[PDB]
Amino acid sequence: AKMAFTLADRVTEEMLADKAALVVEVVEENYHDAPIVGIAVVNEHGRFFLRPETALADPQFVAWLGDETKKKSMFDSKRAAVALKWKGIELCGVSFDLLLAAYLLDPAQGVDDVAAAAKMKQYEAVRPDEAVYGKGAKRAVPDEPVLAEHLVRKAAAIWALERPFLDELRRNEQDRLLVELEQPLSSILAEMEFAGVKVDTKRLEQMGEELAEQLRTVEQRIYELAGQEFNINSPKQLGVILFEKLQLPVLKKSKTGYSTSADVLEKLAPYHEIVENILHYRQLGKLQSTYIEGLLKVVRPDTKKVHTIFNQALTQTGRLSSTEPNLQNIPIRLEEGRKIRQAFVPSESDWLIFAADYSQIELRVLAHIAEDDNLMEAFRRDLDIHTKTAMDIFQVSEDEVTPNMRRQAKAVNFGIVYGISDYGLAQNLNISRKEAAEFIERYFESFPGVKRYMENIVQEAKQKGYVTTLLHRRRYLPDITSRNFNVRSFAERMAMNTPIQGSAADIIKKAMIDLNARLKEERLQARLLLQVHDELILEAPKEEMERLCRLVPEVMEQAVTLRVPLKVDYHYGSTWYDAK
DNA sequence: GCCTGACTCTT
DNA sequence: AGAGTCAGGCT
Ligand SMILES: [Mg+2]
Repeated sequence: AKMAFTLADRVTEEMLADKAALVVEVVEENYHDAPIVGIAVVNEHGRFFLRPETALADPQFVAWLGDETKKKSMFDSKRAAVALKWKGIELCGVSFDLLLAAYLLDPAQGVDDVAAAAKMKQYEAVRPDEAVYGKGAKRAVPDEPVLAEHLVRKAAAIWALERPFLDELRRNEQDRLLVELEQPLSSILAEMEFAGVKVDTKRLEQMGEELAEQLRTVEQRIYELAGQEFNINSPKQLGVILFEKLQLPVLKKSKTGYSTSADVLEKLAPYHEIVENILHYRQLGKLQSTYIEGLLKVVRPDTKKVHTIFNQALTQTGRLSSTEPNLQNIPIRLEEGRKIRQAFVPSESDWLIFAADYSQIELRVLAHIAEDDNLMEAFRRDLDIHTKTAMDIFQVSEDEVTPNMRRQAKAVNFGIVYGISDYGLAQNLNISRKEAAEFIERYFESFPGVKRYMENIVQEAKQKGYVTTLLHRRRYLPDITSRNFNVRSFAERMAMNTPIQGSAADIIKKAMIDLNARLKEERLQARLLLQVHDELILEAPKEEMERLCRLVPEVMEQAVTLRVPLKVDYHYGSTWYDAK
């Protein structure tokens, strides 16, 4: 049952064909500066396993890796590329990435190893990585014969599966999406991760000192007001103090017991002085543990940088996610929190952070796809979209829009951009399900084109089995036909939301590719550091700011041509915080 | 150790 | 929705 291969102790020319499946195995979850445990090559001449100390010290092998005209098929090529970048080796000529191919074919499969991709085409001659490496504490690299066979089987699966994946992509009109968008983006992301983002650890540490002291003050005040010490961070213990000792009313239960969420506690504040102090404690503790301690833990002491990993094959919308650290949820809303962004600084002296963000990209996409005359007109006039929505829903003039009217309109706009239920909108606005339904109804009378689009997109999802984005990304929605109402409704909302959010993701990904090309053409030293859904963050010499002010917004604005303009705001400063 | 549930940040 | 932290109950 053992697949034939050559366990090479030296590199030979027949290993360096100009078309090959390549496995460069990094087993550590976080691949930054991580070991490469083994290498496998499959090509028309046979199957080969190479030890990394052998292969990666071979000038011919390394040149082969770096020759763009020697084509390679891989799985998760960014992992390999980055691990190699840390060893000073460049990987080029990756013409097919099976991870990204499987992701585009069906993002809900959750394909995370070669075995899971292979299964989609009834190929099972490869083991899941979890079966070979083990799980958790038991995770280990096996002995060489077991390792070697695994890597060769992965490589053989890649070799076999390229053709059928490419054929289905083509049938779906997704072949360009793979080859011209996701794969090129993967190289750009690899560069971004490798560059990293410099952190002023001293400033974070001082902030942590300050928080630590404010926490101790509040924590003591909590115990005074409770008349005893307890674990504030245990919703169980807190529940007993609040709802039993202090007899506060129970406005919401959870599966386990009593809810202690911020929104419940906010309704309880008038009853007892402990509640505000709990909320304050939760806010500070969140900052301290998730953003000060959580960032400090993942700063590389060697670089003084954080090197995130972007997961390009996770979301069902096509958005990127970010880990270790997650840089897509750094506080912005509250000033105390926002100050965390002061710790993200340029990696060189006399460089600055430059940030550019799309203004209402999701609603502008909606205008374009729905062709709603009112929404299209609003963006053609570059109106404040929330004020304009308030004017229409409440049928008032601009100077009759009150702050609460605007807040409520904005909540409706948010519910559209994120596909939330009427229940969700109700929770968000602290109103009844019924009143939420009336708001939504008023919206559709002002934007009948959006209503029509919603109805049409759901019918299309029902007919075809899936919805698509501008750039041909697909999401299958088998629950759209369910008889469970909550199940069906969620799927209908995903039918509505996905073309919106997915198309925005498509646009920014194209912008990133276009921007990388232009930065090179223009000979700038500016580099992309991060993407945060609708914004791009770069660092550059201070001497490049004026050029980037013109360059970056134009590249982002012209990424696609919609029925409405795209608009990009930008800022720069000495820290990410100041780039506001 | 491993797993789940509660909670919270941004988008 | 996605990532992360903490507790608490599992083995
Ligand atoms: Mg924005």
